[PDB]
Amino acid sequence: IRLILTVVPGLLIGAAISKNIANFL
Amino acid sequence: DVKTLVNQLYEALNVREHQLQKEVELTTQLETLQQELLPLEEKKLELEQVANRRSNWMAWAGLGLMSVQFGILARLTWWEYSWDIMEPVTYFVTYGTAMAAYAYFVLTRVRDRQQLLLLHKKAKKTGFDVNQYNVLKDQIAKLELDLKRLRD
Amino acid sequence: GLSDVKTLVNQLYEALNVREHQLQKEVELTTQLETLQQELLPLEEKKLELEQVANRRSNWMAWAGLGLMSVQFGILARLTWWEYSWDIMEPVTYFVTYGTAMAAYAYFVLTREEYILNDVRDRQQLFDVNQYNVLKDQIAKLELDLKRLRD
Amino acid sequence: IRLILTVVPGLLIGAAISKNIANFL
Amino acid sequence: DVKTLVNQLYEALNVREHQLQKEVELTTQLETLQQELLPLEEKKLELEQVANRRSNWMAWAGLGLMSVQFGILARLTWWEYSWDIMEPVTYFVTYGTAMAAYAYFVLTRVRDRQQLLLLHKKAKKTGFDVNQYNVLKDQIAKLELDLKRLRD
Amino acid sequence: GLSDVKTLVNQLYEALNVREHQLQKEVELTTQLETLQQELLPLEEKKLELEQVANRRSNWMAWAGLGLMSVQFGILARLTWWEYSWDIMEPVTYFVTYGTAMAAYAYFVLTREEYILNDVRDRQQLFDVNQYNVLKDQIAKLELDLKRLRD
Amino acid sequence: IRLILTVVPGLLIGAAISKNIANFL
Amino acid sequence: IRLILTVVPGLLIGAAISKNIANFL
Ligand SMILES: [Ca+2]
Repeated sequence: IRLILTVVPGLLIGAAISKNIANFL
Repeated sequence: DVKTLVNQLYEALNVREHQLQKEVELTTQLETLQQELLPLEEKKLELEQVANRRSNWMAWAGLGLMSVQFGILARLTWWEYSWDIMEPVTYFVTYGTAMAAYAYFVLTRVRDRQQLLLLHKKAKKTGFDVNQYNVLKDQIAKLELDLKRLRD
Repeated sequence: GLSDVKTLVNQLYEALNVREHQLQKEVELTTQLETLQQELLPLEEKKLELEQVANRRSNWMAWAGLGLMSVQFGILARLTWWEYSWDIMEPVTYFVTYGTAMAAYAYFVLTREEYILNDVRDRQQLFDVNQYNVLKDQIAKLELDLKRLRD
Repeated sequence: IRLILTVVPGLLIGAAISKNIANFL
Repeated sequence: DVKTLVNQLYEALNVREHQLQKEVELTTQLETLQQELLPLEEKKLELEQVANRRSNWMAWAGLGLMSVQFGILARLTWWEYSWDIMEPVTYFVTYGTAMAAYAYFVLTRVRDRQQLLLLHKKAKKTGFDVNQYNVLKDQIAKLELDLKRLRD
Repeated sequence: GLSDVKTLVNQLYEALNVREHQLQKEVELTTQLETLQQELLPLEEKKLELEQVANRRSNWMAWAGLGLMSVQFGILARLTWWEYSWDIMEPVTYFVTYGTAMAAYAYFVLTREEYILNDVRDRQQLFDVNQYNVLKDQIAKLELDLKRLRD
Repeated sequence: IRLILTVVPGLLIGAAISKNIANFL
Repeated sequence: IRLILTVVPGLLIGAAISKNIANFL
């Protein structure tokens, strides 16, 4: 349960940060 | 000559009621040893848990980082860019991640006996002297086995 | 230390009392060795049983791992070469390989964490290998001394 | 013998399931 | 009383000439035990060398198979075909090699002491008992050490 | 066997001659502990020297490996992103990675083969760890007996 | 020395066998 | 500190050697 709660938020956080960095350029 | 002399000595000191004396002395020496063992054991258990939490946390963090890298690449090669332009970026990101894992390994550096020796070496923590705990466990095991023989 | 010298005098008395020191001691040595082996038998049986029960598990688990790897290979091979061309399914195979490596890593982390957490909990709440090993030592020393006495 | 009987059915099963899933879409 | 008895027995049997007698008895006991140990070392050395030949040969065969595959891929990827058609074959050949290596590592199945114990359990050949060998090594070690203390 | 029972009598005699049974025995145990430790020190010196001379080697070897891998990384990145395109440098990078992995495995097998050959040859031609080990065990038992005697 | 004598013949053997198999089709 | 001083020079050295080898052809 905790495994899913660790991975999935990390993946979504990675997506949003890449979104924002691409926005930044 | 000396045979009758050791016979007289046996009659004097070794009253020959020594069997039950051996039983009771054994079953109290065992308790004294266990009481002597418990502090060493609690030190070992605390040390093991403190060296376990670290590895657990580090492993979970490593999994989180792999997932974040996955997310960064999957949001790049399917929304912002095309696959072909981000093909070499992914290969070199994978290469760089492998190199960083290798660098982490190089920077961080009977099976139970090996684990305990390395833990004591990494500790230099007094109060738990591994060889003392080992000879203690060995003496206790031998004594308890002799008690099993005595009770029969 | 009175008990110590008492046991010492008893040992000395038994040693001087023996007749045929080189013969009768060899007989008693055989009896003692036989008795210790008969005592060891249950410990060895328990160890063998526990080893087998903990080994067939790992064999089945690795076999399942191989089956799953082959299943994934089959999925990729048909998709790449029958349904869609390779040019459109290059990213899918890369990211599925990534997902598979992460799942393998996640399985190792789960088994390690679960096993070690279960062990520490059992140790904090609480087949003794130590007496079995001490028994092997005593019996090997006895057999060696018997060998030396025989020839 | 058992090795072949474990791998090959798995590979064929993977192919057929991928077939069916692609059919499904 | 009994103290005077053991004093008389000390003068009787414990002649007290046992100092030099102990030195010479020990320097011969050590040779005796070493002569006893030798066959065990021969058996262990032979067994370990036979189990090492096999590992070397298998690792060399592995390297040979690795290089042959690399050769085949290179020739097709630059002479007989183009890179476009040989990307999926390359990836799937790498996948197949990984699966085969894993199938091999599954069909095969204090650090030195663990290794020796596993080797003995796997090979299980009579004439060499690791336990008697260990206890003999430890007894001869303690005797050499005591002899060092005596020579001073 | 007569010498053995004589040694039993000798132990008995050293036991009976004691004055201040627990005090002088505690003193003698302290001297024994001191003597064994003074003897143990040279072995620990040898072990620490050997461990360090065997640890720095692996550290430097791993650093060299990491540096070489970084050099290859840099080579591939510059050839891929500036001079050429990824379309033309795909097979080159794949086969260079293959070659690097094969060379690493070849280096491992070569050091393994050389090490085992040298070790078996030296063993056939021929810091005693086992006397160090029995020294640690004996000195620990003595320190433990001293503690139990203290209180 | 032996390392070279193991790898290089293997690579050449791989090339020739791939040659022959392509010839075969 | 030493980690950076090991990696970065290696990467730059790799770049320059690839430069020179491409120059060579
Ligand atoms: Ca490609």
